[PDB]
Amino acid sequence: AECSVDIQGNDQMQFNTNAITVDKSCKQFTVNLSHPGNLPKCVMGHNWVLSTAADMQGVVTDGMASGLDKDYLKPDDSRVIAHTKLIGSGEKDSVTFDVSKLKEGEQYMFFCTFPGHSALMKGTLTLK
Amino acid sequence: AECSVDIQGNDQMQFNTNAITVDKSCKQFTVNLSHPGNLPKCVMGHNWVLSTAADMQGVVTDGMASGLDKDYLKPDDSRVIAHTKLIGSGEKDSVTFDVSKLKEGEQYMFFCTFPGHSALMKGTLTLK
Amino acid sequence: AECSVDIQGNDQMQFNTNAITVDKSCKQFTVNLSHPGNLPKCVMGHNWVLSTAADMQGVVTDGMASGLDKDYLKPDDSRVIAHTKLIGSGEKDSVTFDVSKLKEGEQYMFFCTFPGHSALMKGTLTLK
Amino acid sequence: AECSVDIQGNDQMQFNTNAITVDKSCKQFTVNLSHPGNLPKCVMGHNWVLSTAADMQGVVTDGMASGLDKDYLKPDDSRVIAHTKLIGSGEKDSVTFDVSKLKEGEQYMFFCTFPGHSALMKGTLTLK
Ligand SMILES: [Cu+2]
Ligand SMILES: [Cu+2]
Ligand SMILES: [Cu+2]
Ligand SMILES: [Cu+2]
Repeated sequence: AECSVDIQGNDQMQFNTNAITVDKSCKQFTVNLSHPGNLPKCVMGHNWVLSTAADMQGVVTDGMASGLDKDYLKPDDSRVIAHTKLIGSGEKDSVTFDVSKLKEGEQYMFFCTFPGHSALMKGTLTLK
Repeated sequence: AECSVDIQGNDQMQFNTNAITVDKSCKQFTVNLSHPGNLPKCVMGHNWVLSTAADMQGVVTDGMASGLDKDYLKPDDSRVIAHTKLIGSGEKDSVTFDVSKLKEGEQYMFFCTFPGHSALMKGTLTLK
Repeated sequence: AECSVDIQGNDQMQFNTNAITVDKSCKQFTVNLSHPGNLPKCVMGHNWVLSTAADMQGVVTDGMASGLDKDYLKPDDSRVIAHTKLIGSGEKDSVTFDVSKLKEGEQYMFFCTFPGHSALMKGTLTLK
Repeated sequence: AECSVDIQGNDQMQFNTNAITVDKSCKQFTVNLSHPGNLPKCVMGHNWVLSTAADMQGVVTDGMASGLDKDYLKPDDSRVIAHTKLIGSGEKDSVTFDVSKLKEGEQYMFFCTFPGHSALMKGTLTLK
């Protein structure tokens, strides 16, 4: 729609898209994450995390150490522009953030920080 | 069978077993690893690494640093009692080691050193 | 010891005992549950739930419906005399209850409410 | 624009142009590489490497041996005038170099050092 996107994470460890475009006219953007799979949060938990291409590796590495309890995210990680919680099969979650936090020109990557998933579950977010 | 076990690592990031039992009457034990998945060594490559429960973390951390070229294994890591190579979809590999290297009473863990997989891909190997 | 018992739930879906005896002289009894397995709460979680033999089936069925979030227990289930929480690999939990709640002569059963586990995970708790 | 060019490498293993013209009036030149594909750095990763036509074969052959960890480029290869990183699907990267390094009259070749890609991924860079 406008200023919002519907994204899914399945048991095949994939997002149903790898490119999100945020319209500059939007004050804020909304990401709706859903898990149409069957596997529970331990095995196939997904979340949606946004940050600069430069910070991904960092977030992913620290998230893994945080553990399942912390939704595989370092508490109050400054590198994380926005994020949903870790959801499992059948669950759902959404997050809205201020388009202002994004700065035209830079590279933005979204991905799941569940151990091993960033390998396949990642994509670019562009501010056009 | 006797003195050998068949183990699999799939695209869902899991081993098809988490407990292996090595009979003391065996002079050597063989582990046959196979990858019935579809994803390439890249994203979902697996391996089977054996070590003491105490050394797991150490091995996992250093392997990650060694990189995909090194099969996510520190070259000549003394803590590794035995290991297969990193295999991808459709591939296969095996490794035989001398049961003597195992000392009854201690704790042994087997796991995959591919970045993130240890979270779920790991089990206990016991000498009975 | 006296007025306390140490019980375990492993990955093989089994308790390390199927009979518990509560001495009448005890004012209260304590159960210490521990999970020596490797599998996470999703797949191989366990809890220790006590009730009359007659209510077990009822508790198990409703517990299943309550879902993982509720520790596979119907909230405020009156048929439940005592219970630990659902624990996964490496975790631990304990519960102490008043021996008074038990009434000599009746039949008591303890079991795990995680889906499918009550088939093997259950035992009798006697007041001698 | 002026003193910069936008180039692409897709999943079909091709550059969106095989000729780049650098204006001598430029002090330095900028190449912006983007990967509009879907395949990961792993299978369809690309990079932009500049060198004399005479050196290409050498760079490609050694870059291949360096491995994926090295971005398929021998470390500190003197034959490489300039280069971007090895990028995957959705990623992006740029490299700026001093036009001075180029010497009018000689032949310059750009290409991707990913195993096999040089067959189709290469072009000429002229200093006019
Ligand atoms: Cu995920
Ligand atoms: Cu693996
Ligand atoms: Cu259980
Ligand atoms: Cu290429």
